[PDB]
Amino acid sequence: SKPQPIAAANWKSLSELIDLFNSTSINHDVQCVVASTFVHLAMTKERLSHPKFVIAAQNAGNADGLASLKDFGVNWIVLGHSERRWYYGETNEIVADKVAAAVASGFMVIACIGETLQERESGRTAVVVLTQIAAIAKKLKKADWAKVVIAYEPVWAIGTGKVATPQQAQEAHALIRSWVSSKIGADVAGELRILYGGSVNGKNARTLYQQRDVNGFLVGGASLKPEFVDIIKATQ
Repeated sequence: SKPQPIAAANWKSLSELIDLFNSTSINHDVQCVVASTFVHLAMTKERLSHPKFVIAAQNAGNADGLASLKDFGVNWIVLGHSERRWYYGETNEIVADKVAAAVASGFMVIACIGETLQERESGRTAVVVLTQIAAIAKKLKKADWAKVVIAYEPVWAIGTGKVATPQQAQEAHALIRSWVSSKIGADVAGELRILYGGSVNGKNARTLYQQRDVNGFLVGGASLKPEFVDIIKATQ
């Protein structure tokens, strides 16, 4: 069956939100995550209190970086986000290096991966995707898998208002999951969370969650809205 769902907020007034969250009742087992920017990290660190919520940093690579975050008491990290890869020019190899560094340092990690409008049109989604992951996996250990979460988000669906169809997410999630099953393990694979990210809103969410291989979400825009709750609520 499904592993624990995950609803993660990617924070690209906030306190009015944490207030909401904080006063919200989450009945089921789901792990909530609010990734924030270094600036709001302290805010969020104090204000956020819902026992079902954690905070995660963003592309905080470095040895010392890692250490302080931890020390600061930050245990989750978002790595390989399109922003990173695009504006910062991080390569799969680079992404992987960071992921492996996070993991060795105890972080829980959300490694992001996903294909462009172009790569998609050309029908190169599996190549691309398998490739991204095979870069990370190569640096991991079967054991390390216990700390990694994969976020699948088609670049063209990020903030464009263009969600994948439940079939596209499913299909992709499925291949991700199959490659892991085969290459890593079946046991690694079946315990693995593969989130969908890319234009998720409290409206489309349920339909997305329902797919066999979707384990949650990674939400930018609607995670700045009160509907983030409707979002978390769908992971049930």
